[PDB]
Formats: sequence, C-alpha cells, structure tokens
Amino acid sequence: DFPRSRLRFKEKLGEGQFGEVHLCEVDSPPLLVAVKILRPDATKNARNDFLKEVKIMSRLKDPNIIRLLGVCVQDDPLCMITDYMENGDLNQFLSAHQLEDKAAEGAPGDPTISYPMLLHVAAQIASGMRYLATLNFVHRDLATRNCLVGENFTIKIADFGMSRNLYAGDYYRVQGRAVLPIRWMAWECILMGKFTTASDVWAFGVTLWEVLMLCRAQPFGQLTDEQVIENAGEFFRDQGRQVYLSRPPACPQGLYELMLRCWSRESEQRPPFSQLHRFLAEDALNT
Ligand SMILES: Nc1ccc(C#Cc2cccc(C(=O)Nc3cccc(C(F)(F)F)c3)c2)cn1
Repeated sequence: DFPRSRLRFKEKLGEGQFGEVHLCEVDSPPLLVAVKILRPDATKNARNDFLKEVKIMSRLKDPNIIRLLGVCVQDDPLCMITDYMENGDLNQFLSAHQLEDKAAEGAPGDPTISYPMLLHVAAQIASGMRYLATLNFVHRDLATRNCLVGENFTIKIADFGMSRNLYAGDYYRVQGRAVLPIRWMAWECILMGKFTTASDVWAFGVTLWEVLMLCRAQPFGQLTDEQVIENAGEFFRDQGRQVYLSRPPACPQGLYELMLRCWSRESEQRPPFSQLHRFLAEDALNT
C-alpha cells in the first residue's frame, strides 16, 4: 500500500467508470503516475464499484494490459495508481495522424504513420486479448477509445466505462437497460445480451477496422442505431442480407479477409487471438 502523502496532484486526465484520473508526481523511490480517485459526488454505491474495480485489475499482469502499480493505505481515501500513458487515448492519437505516402521519407516527429506501424499497434492489442483469453476474462467493451498509448507506440488495453460524454454516440441507451456499444457487438450479443471470448473477437475485428481507418469514421457511420440492431436480426435469419464494414483504404484484401472471419455468424469459426496475433505480426508483412 502506498501512502497518499507521497502524491502531488498535477492535472486532470479524464473520467473513468467510477472515478476521475489525475496525473501525479512521486518523489520517493520526478516520476509521473496516473491516479484514479472517487468523484466528488461519490456515494456508497460508487465506493463499492471502485473497490471491485481494484479487485478486477489485480488479476491483470501483461505488457499490453493496464497494470495496477499500487493502492492507497487503508486509512487514506481510496486511490488506484497506474502507469501514466504519455500519448493518451488511442482513438485521439490515431485521429491526429495520417498514413504516410512514401515509406521512411519524413523526419522524426512528423504527424504520419506507416502501414507496418498500424500492424504493430493491432498486433499488441491482439496479444493483450490473447492474454485475457487465457484467464477466461471477457472484456465486453473492446474499442480504440479504451486503449492507451505510451512511448514508442506501446499499447495497453484499458476500460474507461460507458458514461463519457466524448464517446456518448458509441453507446445505445434505453431507460432501465444495460448501455450497449452496439456498433462493436456480435449479432448474438445484440439479440441476447450476453458476452463471450468469441464476441470479444468480433469486437477486435471492429477495433482493427478502426485502426486501419485511422479512427476517421464511426463503424456503420451512415446507418442509424436501429439499422445496426436490425442487422443483427439479419445475421440470425442467415438469408444473405446481413452487411459488414467495408475495406479501409489502408487495408489490403488479405488482411480484410481476416477481419471478415472475426464477423463469422458461428462463434467457433471466428479466429482465436493466438492466430490473429500471428497474422498481424508475420503474415501481414507479405507482398
Ligand atoms: N494518459 C493516461 C490517461 C488515463 C490513464 C488511466 C487510467 C486508469 C486508471 C484506473 C483504472 C483504469 C482502467 O482501465 N480500469 C479497468 C477496469 C476494468 C477492466 C479493465 C481492463 F484492463 F480489463 F480492461 C480496466 C485506467 C493513464 N494514462
């Protein structure tokens, strides 16, 4: 347990599910960490959710998953301490880049990104998801808005919840029901509301689509929420009328066919993360 008195709060980094995240400095053995604390309006229910989030995160020990560095001492107000990811949100990060025209033509720091770097980003996500699958842990909300970027394009999977204003349009809300990220959801999750490792694979396919789009458009962006939900009914009925995300400009056909396998009607035909990682790290380099 880490004494709260060793922390110096510096700036607000954003909201989390049941708290708010601040950049902090630590003097003891100028190190920067990210610290989540309870929101100023926190109730008994928020505190309970916060304590359970600490327990969930203590399960997670992988280079491409966020890690809990410590918690505050029992007498202190509740805090969670994690790595400060210098480049922040992956969706906002990729939105600030464009695909390079000629390979290895720019100066260091140019706002461009290469096709092999897009594969490196997606491979790291697949490796973190492979790890969660070995714990039989189901994420339930994989998307670029829930991934973080550190130095040298290192990627960690995280989970900031479904209540942030910046991504409100990514969730479907009906009074009295669970909030749903429908444009990332497998057809069986839309229809029956339960989540599995195989539906995490489907969401990974959408996340991979996002990366190759450089986060320039929402999945199914020209269709309404109601049409996205009806599309799940067309997967169920299986009469060849369902529709899929289109091939991104940066995406060659061979990689697109892997994305299409993530969206198979049958869960067992979707590729495991071990095979998705191997394609992105090796086969995708082929000409
Ligand atoms: N620049 C920046 C900006 C923000 C941050 C941060 C942060 C932070 C703090 C506390 C908890 C979590 C979190 O992801 N919780 C969480 C809950 C359930 C499941 C999972 C799972 F890992 F499985 F995805 C993760 C993130 C760092 N650096």
